[PDB]
Amino acid sequence: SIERLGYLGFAVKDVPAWDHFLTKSVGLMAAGSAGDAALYRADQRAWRIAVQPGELDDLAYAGLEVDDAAALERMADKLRQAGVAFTRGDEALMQQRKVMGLLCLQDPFGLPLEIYYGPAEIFHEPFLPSAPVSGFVTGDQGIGHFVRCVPDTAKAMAFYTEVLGFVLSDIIDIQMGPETSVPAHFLHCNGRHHTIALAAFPIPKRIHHFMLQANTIDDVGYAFDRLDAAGRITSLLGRHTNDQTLSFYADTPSPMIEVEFGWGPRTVDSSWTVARHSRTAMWGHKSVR
Amino acid sequence: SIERLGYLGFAVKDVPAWDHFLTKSVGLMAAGSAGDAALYRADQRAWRIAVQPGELDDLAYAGLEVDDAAALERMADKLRQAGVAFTRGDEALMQQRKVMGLLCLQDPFGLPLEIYYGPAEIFHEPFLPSAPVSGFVTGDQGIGHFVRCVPDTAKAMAFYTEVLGFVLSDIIDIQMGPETSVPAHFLHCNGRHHTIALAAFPIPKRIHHFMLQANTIDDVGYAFDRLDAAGRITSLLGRHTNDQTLSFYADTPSPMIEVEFGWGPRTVDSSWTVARHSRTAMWGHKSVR
Amino acid sequence: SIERLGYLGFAVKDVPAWDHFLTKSVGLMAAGSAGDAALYRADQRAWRIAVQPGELDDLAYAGLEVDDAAALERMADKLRQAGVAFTRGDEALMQQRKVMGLLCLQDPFGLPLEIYYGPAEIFHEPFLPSAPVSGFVTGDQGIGHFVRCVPDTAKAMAFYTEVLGFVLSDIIDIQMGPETSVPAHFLHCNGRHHTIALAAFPIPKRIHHFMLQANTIDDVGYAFDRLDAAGRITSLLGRHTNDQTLSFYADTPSPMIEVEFGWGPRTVDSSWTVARHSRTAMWGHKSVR
Amino acid sequence: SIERLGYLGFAVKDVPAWDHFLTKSVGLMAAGSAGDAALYRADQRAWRIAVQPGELDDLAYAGLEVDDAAALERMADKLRQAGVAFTRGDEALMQQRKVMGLLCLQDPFGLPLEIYYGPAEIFHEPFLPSAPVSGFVTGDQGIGHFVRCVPDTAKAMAFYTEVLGFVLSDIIDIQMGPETSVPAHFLHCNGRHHTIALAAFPIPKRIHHFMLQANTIDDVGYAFDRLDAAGRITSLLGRHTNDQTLSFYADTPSPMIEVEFGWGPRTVDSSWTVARHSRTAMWGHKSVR
Amino acid sequence: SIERLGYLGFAVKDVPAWDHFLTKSVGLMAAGSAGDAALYRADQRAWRIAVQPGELDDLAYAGLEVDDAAALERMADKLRQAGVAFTRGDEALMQQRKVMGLLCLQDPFGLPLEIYYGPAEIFHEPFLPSAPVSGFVTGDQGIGHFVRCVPDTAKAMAFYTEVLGFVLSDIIDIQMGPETSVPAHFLHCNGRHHTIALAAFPIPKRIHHFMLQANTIDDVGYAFDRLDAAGRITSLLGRHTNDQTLSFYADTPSPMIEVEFGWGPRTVDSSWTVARHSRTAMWGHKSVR
Amino acid sequence: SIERLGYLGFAVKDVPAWDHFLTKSVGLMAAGSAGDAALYRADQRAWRIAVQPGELDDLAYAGLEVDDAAALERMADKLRQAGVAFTRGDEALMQQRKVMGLLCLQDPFGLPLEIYYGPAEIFHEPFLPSAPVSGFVTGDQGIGHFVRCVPDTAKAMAFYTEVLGFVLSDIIDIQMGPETSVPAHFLHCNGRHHTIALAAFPIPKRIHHFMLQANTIDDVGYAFDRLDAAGRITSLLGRHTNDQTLSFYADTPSPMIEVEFGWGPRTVDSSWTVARHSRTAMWGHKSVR
Amino acid sequence: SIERLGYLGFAVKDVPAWDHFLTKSVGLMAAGSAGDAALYRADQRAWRIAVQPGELDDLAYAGLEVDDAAALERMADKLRQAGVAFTRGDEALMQQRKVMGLLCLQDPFGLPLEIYYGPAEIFHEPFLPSAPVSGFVTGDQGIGHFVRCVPDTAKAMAFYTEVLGFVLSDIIDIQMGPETSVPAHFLHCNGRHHTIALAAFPIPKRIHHFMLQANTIDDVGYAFDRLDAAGRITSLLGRHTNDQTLSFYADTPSPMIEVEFGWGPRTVDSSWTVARHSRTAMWGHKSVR
Ligand SMILES: [Fe+3]
Ligand SMILES: [Fe+3]
Ligand SMILES: [Fe+3]
Ligand SMILES: [Fe+3]
Ligand SMILES: [Fe+3]
Ligand SMILES: [Fe+3]
Ligand SMILES: [Fe+3]
Repeated sequence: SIERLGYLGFAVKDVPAWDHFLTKSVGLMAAGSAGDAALYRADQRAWRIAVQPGELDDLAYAGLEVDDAAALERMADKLRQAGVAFTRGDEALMQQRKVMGLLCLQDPFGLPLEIYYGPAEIFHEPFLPSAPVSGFVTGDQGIGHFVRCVPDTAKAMAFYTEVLGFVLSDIIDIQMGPETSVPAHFLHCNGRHHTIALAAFPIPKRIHHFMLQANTIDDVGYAFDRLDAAGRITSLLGRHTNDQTLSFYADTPSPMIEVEFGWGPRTVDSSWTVARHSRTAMWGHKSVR
Repeated sequence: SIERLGYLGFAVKDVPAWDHFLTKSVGLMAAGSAGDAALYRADQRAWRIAVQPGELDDLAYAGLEVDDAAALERMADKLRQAGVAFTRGDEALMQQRKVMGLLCLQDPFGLPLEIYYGPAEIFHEPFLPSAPVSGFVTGDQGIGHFVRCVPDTAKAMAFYTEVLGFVLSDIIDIQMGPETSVPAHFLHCNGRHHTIALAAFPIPKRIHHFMLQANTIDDVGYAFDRLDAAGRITSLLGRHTNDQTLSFYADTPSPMIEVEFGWGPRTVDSSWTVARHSRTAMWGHKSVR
Repeated sequence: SIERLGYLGFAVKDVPAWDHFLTKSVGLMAAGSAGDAALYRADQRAWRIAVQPGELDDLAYAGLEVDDAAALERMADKLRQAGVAFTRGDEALMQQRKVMGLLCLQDPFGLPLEIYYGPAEIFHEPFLPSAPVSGFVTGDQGIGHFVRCVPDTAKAMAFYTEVLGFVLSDIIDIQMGPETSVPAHFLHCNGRHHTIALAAFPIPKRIHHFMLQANTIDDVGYAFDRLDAAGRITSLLGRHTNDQTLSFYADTPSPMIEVEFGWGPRTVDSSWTVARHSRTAMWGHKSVR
Repeated sequence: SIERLGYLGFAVKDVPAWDHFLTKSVGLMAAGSAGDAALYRADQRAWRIAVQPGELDDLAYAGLEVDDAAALERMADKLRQAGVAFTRGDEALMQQRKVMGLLCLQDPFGLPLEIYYGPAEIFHEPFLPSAPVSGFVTGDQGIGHFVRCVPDTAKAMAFYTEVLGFVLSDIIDIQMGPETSVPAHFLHCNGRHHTIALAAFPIPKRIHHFMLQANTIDDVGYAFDRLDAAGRITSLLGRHTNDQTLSFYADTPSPMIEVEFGWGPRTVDSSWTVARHSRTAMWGHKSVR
Repeated sequence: SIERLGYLGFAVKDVPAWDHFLTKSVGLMAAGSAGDAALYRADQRAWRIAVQPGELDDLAYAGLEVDDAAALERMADKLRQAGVAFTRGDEALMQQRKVMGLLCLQDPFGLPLEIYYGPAEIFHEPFLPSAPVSGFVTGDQGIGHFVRCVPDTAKAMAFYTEVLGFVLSDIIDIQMGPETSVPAHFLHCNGRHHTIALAAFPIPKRIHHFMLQANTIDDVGYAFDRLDAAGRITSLLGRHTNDQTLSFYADTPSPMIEVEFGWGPRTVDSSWTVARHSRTAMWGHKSVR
Repeated sequence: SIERLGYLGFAVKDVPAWDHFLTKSVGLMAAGSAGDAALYRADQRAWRIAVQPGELDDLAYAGLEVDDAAALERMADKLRQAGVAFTRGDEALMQQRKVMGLLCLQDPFGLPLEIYYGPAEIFHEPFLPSAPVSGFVTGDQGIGHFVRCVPDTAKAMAFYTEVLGFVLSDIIDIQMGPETSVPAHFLHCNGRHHTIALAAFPIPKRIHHFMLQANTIDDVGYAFDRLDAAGRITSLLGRHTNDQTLSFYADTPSPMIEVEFGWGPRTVDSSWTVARHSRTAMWGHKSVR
Repeated sequence: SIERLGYLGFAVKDVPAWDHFLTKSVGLMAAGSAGDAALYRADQRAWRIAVQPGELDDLAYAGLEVDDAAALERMADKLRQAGVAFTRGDEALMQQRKVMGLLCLQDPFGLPLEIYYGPAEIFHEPFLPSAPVSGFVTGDQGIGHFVRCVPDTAKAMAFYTEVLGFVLSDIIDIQMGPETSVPAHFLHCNGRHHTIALAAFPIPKRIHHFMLQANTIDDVGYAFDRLDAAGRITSLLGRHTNDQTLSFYADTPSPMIEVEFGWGPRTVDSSWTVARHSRTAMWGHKSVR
C-alpha cells in the first residue's frame, strides 16, 4: 500500500560538511531551507533530502508516499487495525514537509516514518545539479532505497510487509565472519527492486546506507572520482547479485553511514520470483574502507 | 464513470463574430446548423462545438460522454441514488444533439450538463480545417478541457468526483494578490491530464476558458499569429507546470471567456500521483491582456 | 462469451460453381470433403468453409468458437438458464465438424448455430491458396464476419448479446428509399470490429454477405479483377465508415448472397465507444449490381 | 542534371472551371495570381500550378528545377554544346515565375520548358487544402509527373536523356488495338519512378495527363468520390505495373487532358534495373471514360 | 560489371519429370512455354527457369543481367577487348528470352552465357507457387546461384573476374579423399554471397547444383519433406561455413545434377574480406545420396 | 573546405556583465581564463567562447575548424592561390587558443578569422551548465552560427564560398522599410543549415547576433524567462522560415549585439536545394526591443 | 591501406603461465598449436593470438590484414616505392600462419610485421570461451589494438601513416613527471578508434599493452575479478578520454607487458576530427600496480 519512498531527513553534527558533500560530491541541488533544515533536490520535487543539526548523525525520518487523500485514510485505518500508534501531522508539519497530509509513526525499532500524500513540485525552477550528473532515476520508483538495521528481522518484516505493504524481493546471506552470516531481506513497493532492506547488522545506526540512482554509467564513474578525491570511497565499483545495481559506496560525513551511487539495476514486476543469494556482489565491490 | 468531455455549446451575443473566430482563427470546420445553433467540427464527429444566440455570452451546456446504453442507465441510477435531479432527453433533444440517449442535469452551481452516448460520426465528410492546423488531439480523451468557476470548490469537488466519477490529478495554488491564492483543482476521467478543473475565481462566468489540443507545435505557433493579428492574445506562449500543455491564451468574442490553444501535454494513467504546484507556468505564459 | 466465428457451412444448388468460385476467385484452398460437404481452407484449420448440396442456396450453419471444454459447459449452462433449446453434438457430428465438443442450437429466427471447442489443425499441410492472395487475417479474430438478416432486430440483439455474449460496436442507418432506413447493428466478440451484424433487410436469405480479410491491399485489388472477369462484381472498391474495411462486394453463385473481400479494418478493444453512422461508405463502394 | 519537375502552367478556355476543379476537386490551395495566371499551391512553394486563359487548352510550359546558380550555368553550357536554342529569362519573367534564374527553351516538339533555380517559398503562409486531402508527396521528387505525347519517341528520348539528363526507368507496351501497341518510355531524374514519360500517342495534345501524389490511400479514395460527383472519372482505382502508383484518372476541364490522383508508388535509386511490361495495370484501372 | 544471374535454361531427357519436380516439389509457378521450352516463375519476371527437351540433361545456358542498354554495349566492348567471341542475339532470340537485348557467348569451357538487359515482368499475373513456399529471395540478387564445374579453375577465374566482373568472396577446400581436396572459388557480383562458384570437380556435368533461396526456414523444412517423399534427398539440413545458407540438397530428375533449397545466408558488401574454409558445412549437411 | 565554426572571441567593455550573462542567463560553464580572456564551455571542448576586455564591444575573432594537419596546409595553399594574406600562429597563440595549428587572417571587411585544427578537449571535466539547460547541439555542426554584417554582400560571398568553401543554403529578403529590403545570404559548411550568414545591414557591428542550439524546447522556454527577467528580450519566441530554428533573441551586454537561443532546426545534406524566402519568421518572432 | 590488425604473436619465458592466463583469466579458447606456437581463439578465425617460447617476453610479430590478393600486391608495390625492405612469405610460413599470402617486414624500430590476406576460419568449430565472457568485438575492426613504444614518434608516424596507411585519430599528452609529458599518437585504419598507438615511453619493450574488447560491461567486471584473484590488476576500472573504452589493465606473465580488457568505446568514421587530450582517463583508471 505504501507507494514509494519519497524523502529522507538526516540530523547531523556537521551540516556544512553534509552540505558540501550532497552538492559538490553527490551533485544534488541546494534548495534553500525549512525551519533549521537545509533542503536538497534531485528532481522536480521541492525537496528530496533534508539535513538538520543534531547529535544523532543518523537518519531522522523517512517519508513514505501514497497517491492521494483516500489512500492516506486507508493507511490510517490499517494502522488503527494493526494497533500501530500514529499522529496526524498538523498544519505546521504539513507546511514544513510541503505535503497535503501525513501520518507520523515509528517502525518497531524507533525510526520515525511519515506516510504522506500531495508532495510539492516546482517545475518553474528546473533541477540544476551542483556537480556533473546527467540526472537521477526517481519518478514512480521514488528517491532511492536504504538498508535498515534491525535487532529482530522477523519482527521488522511483519511490520513492513503486513502493516505497510512492502513485498519481499529476495534475500542475500551476508557473510560476517568465519561461520556468521546475516540474511538481508530486500523489500519493494513498486518497480524498484527494493526501497527498503532489513538486516540484523551490528551497526549502531538506524541504517547502513541510502542509495541514489543516476541515469548513466558515466555519472557513476564520474561520481566515484569526485568522492575518491574527497577520500570518502569505501568500496570499488561493482554490481549487486540481486538488483544488479552497478555502484560504489562512500562514507557520508556521519560516521558509519554510507551512500551508494549506482546505475542500471533490474526492476520488479508482477511475475517477480523470490530467490536467495550467497554474495552481495556479482563482481567488484571490493572493500576499501 | 463519465468517460470524456464530448461537446460544448455556447450562447453568445455575437454569433457571426464567434463564427469567424472558430473558423478563421481557431481552424474549426463549419458544419451547418441544428435549430438556431451553428455547428463546428474538429474531427469525425458530426459536431463538437455549437454556438447559439443568447445574452449569456457563456458556456450554455457541456456534453459528458459514456460508452454505451447500459453505461447511461448506470449513470441514471447513480444520479437517483445521489439525489441529483435529472430529465431524460426527448426525441427532439436527441435529434438536436445527434446522440442516441442523454440525461439532462446541472452541476451544483447551474451549469447544464448532458450525459449521453452514441454520438453521430460522418466519416464520409472528412474534417477540413478552415485555417492551417494539422489536426486536433481528441479521440478517447474527448474534445479538450475547461476550467469551471465555482463559489465553493469543496462542494463542486464532491459532486464531480463522487457523483460523476472524475478523479483529482493535482492542485495549483494560483496567486491572486499579495496574500490571496486560489487552489485550482484539476480533474481527469481518462488519459487527458484534466477534462474539468474547478477554481474559486472572482469571474462572472461559468468558465474561465476552454482548451483545444493541436497535433504539432507549429499548429500552435501558427495559431498564435492568427489570433495576434486578430488582436485577441491574452498570454504569450508558455508551458503549464502540471500537464505540461505548451500553449497561449486568447480572448473569445465573449468578454471574460478565453480559449487556450496548446500542444504536447503529459497524459494520465493508473499510477498517477496527486501533487501540488505553486505556479501555473513552468515557463512563459506572460500575461498580455 | 462466444470467442469468435470459427466456421461457415453453405447448402447450395450449384456445388461445382461454388467450388470454382471459392478457389479460383476467392483463393481458398480446396481441402477434400466430409460426408457430402466439400471443405475449403484459408489457414491452418482443417477447414473453415464447407459447401454441401441443397435447395436453400443460403448459409446452413455457423460455428461459434469457445476456448476450451469448461467454456463450452459454461455456455450450456447459460443456454439452459436462458431457456434456449440445444442438443449436444454426437460422435458423428463431432467427427464431421472435426471438433472436440459442440452444442447445436438456432438463433431466434432459424439459423442453426454450433458452439464448439477444440478445432482440428493441420500444420503438416501448409495452406496453399488456389489463386494469388498473400493470406487471410484470421487467428484470434476468427474467419471473418457476416450480416444476419432478421425480422426483428431488437429480438435478435437480446439473444446475441444477452445469451451469446456479443457486444455492440456501433450502428449504421442504411438508407433504403426516400424516407426508409434500416439501423444495422454491428456486434463484436473479440478484436474484429464485428463478427456478426444484424439488420432488418427485405432479403429472402439468412444473410446478406460474409466477409474475408486479406493481408494486403494488392490482395483485394487483385481479387477484384478476378471476380470482375467472372462478372460477379456488385460494388466498386470502397471503405466502410465504422470498421474502415477497404473492400468490394461480389455475387456468390447463390442468388442474393454476396461475398465481401477486404483489407485493413480498424480493430476493437476495451475502450471502444458506441457510435452512429448515416452512411455505410466512407468513400467508394458505388453499387454495380 | 535536371533535378526535378518544379512547376506546371496551363493555358485554358475555361479558367473558372479549372479553378473550381483544382480547388474543390483536387484540393489544391488557391494562391492569388501573377499577371493573368491564377496560381495554385500544393505545399510550401509560392505556387506549383498556374492557369492562364488561352485557346490551347493544354500544358503551356513546364519548369525543370536545378539546385543552384552554378547548376543552371552548367545546363546553359550543355544546351550550347548540344546546339539547343535557349533564352535567359529577363527580370520580368523571373518576377513572374518567382525564381532566381531561368533558361527558356523548347523540347524537340514545341513544349516550352524553363530550367530554373531558387524557387520562392512562403512558410509564413502554411498550405491549406481547399478539399479534404492530408497532403501531397513533393519535396525532392518535385510536384509530380506527366506523360508527354511525341511523334518520334527515339528523338524525344535522345533529347530528354542526352541533353536534360533524365534516366530511363522502364517501358510499357500499351495495347492500342488488335496488333497496335505503343512503347511508353518512363524517365526519372530523382527518386520518383518517373517525372516525364514519352509515348507516341494519337492525341492532339502535348500531354496525356499530369499526376499528383497524395499522402494516404484515403486521400485518393476520397478524391475519387469528389471527382465522380463532378462526373469526371475516366478510370476506376487501380495500381500500375511499373511504379505501383495506386490511382484513378479523371478528365480536367480541358478536353483530352486528364489528371491522375495517386498514392504509394515505388521509388527509384542507384541500383534501378530497366525492365519491360506488357500492361499498364497491375490490377484495376478499368476504363470508364 | 555483370549485375546478377537472371535466368537458367536446362535441356533434359524427361521434361514431364522436371515439370512435376519444379512445381510440386520446388514450388515454382508453371508459366506456359516459349518454343519448345516450358517456362517456370519464382516471382514477377515472365520466367526464371526454362526446361527444354535434350540429351544433355544439363544446364543449357545462363542469363547474366545488366541494368540497361549502355551497360550491355559496355560489356560488348569489354568482350571485344578481351578477344572473347560473341554474337548479338537476333529479334527471334530476343523474343524467345523476352529481353530487350542480349549478347550470346560461352565461358572458357563451353557453357553458353547470354548477357542481357530489359527483362519482361508480368505484375498483372501475380506469382502463385505450385507448392507451399512463402516466396523466394530474388530481386537485386537475382534468381540464385550455381556451382560451375571446370577443368582449370585458374583459367575460369580469370575469365569470370577479369572479363565478366565477378569478385571473389572466399574459398573452401573440399575434401575429396584421403589427401585430395578441391579449392572451390565462390564469386559474387552483388549482395548475394555468391552467384557463381568454380570448382575442379570430377563431375561429367557443367554444374553440380543450382540454388534457390526461400523467405522462411519453414519453407525449407517443408520443402525437405516434399522432396524426401519424392525420395530425392541427397543431404540433410545444414548450414554452410562461408555464406551461412541453411539448406538441404536433392537430386533433380537429371542424373548428377542437384538442387539446393535454402534460407538466411549472409550477404556481401564493400567491406567484404576474402577468407579460406576447410569444410563446407558449419553444421549438418550429412550426405544421404 | 572549412569544416565548422569552432569558437568565438568577444572584446567587451563590461566583462563581469558578459560573465554573468553567459553563465546565469545562457547557461554556459565558466572555464577559467587564458591571458586576459575569460573562457566559457558548452560541451567537451576546453572552451568555446572567450571574453576579453576591449572598447570594441563586438566579435573580435572567429575560429574556423578543419579536421587535421593536412587540411590546414591545403587551406594555406588555397589562401596563397587566392592572394589572401595570412600568418601562421606562433607557439604563443597556439597555447592561447589551445589548438595544434592555426592560420590567422581577415575576411574582406576586417573580421579576424583563425583557421585551426586539433582543438583541446577535457572529458575528465564534464560540462556543467551554470543555469538549467539540458545541453547544446554542437558536435560535427560546431558551436552555432552568426550573421555577419557586410557593406558588399557579393564581395563577402565570393570570399566565403570561393576561398573558404562555404555553400549557399538560401536567401531571405529582409524588409527594412517601405520599399527597402536586404537579401540575407545563409551559408553552410556542414549539416547545420547555416554557420555564417551575410547581410548588408545598417549596423555598426561586425555581426548582428550569434546563435546557440539547445537540446530541448523546454531549454529555450526556460532560457526565455531567464533573459526576460534580466530584461534582455528583443523578440518573442518564433520559428524561422529557412532553417526552422525555434528561438527567441535577446540583447547581450554589448549594445547592438544580440544572442539567439534556439532548438530543432532542419539540417542540410547533399541534396539541399537553394530557395528564396520573403520573411524571416514562419510564425512568431514579434519584435520586443 | 592496411585494413585491420588481424593477429598477434608473443615469444615468452613462461608458456604454461601465458596459457593459463589467456584461457582462465582472459577467456580465450585454446586452439591447438602450430610448430612450437600455442594458438588461441577469440572468434571464428583459426587463431588470433599465438604464444611461443622465447627470451624476448615481448610481442614477436603483428599480422596486418588486407582484403584480397590484389590488395596485398598493391601493398608490395607501396613498400617497394617507399624503399621498405620486405620478403614474401614461403609456403611454410603461409602454412604456419594459415593465410593465403603475406609479406614479412619490420617497422622502423624492429617490430616484425606481416601483411597478409585470406585468413583461415573454422565455423564448424564454434568459439567456446575458457572463462565467462559473452564474446569479443572483432569483425571488421580486427582483434583489438596495441600501443607501440618508439624512440622517435615522428619517424614512426611517417611510416605507419605514409607507408601503411593508418590515419591519426587524436593525441593524448601523458604526464610522466613534474614537467615531463609524452604525446601519444592514436591511429586507426577502420572503425576502431585506434588499432595502433605510438608513444615515446621509457619502456624496454616493443609495446606497453594490447587490448581486447568484450561485448558487455559485465564481461569486463567479471574479468576484473578473475584477474584480481590472480593478483594481476594494474589499474582500476575507468574510461578513456579519446575512445571512451571502459576498461581495466592487468599484468601479463611477461614483465612490463600488460593487457587491457574493455567495453563500449566510440568508433571512427569519415567525419572524424583530430583533437588533443591532457589526460588518458575520463574517470577511474587509478593505478594499482
Ligand atoms: Fe543499496
Ligand atoms: Fe487549460
Ligand atoms: Fe461486411
Ligand atoms: Fe501517370
Ligand atoms: Fe550452393
Ligand atoms: Fe540566427
Ligand atoms: Fe589501450
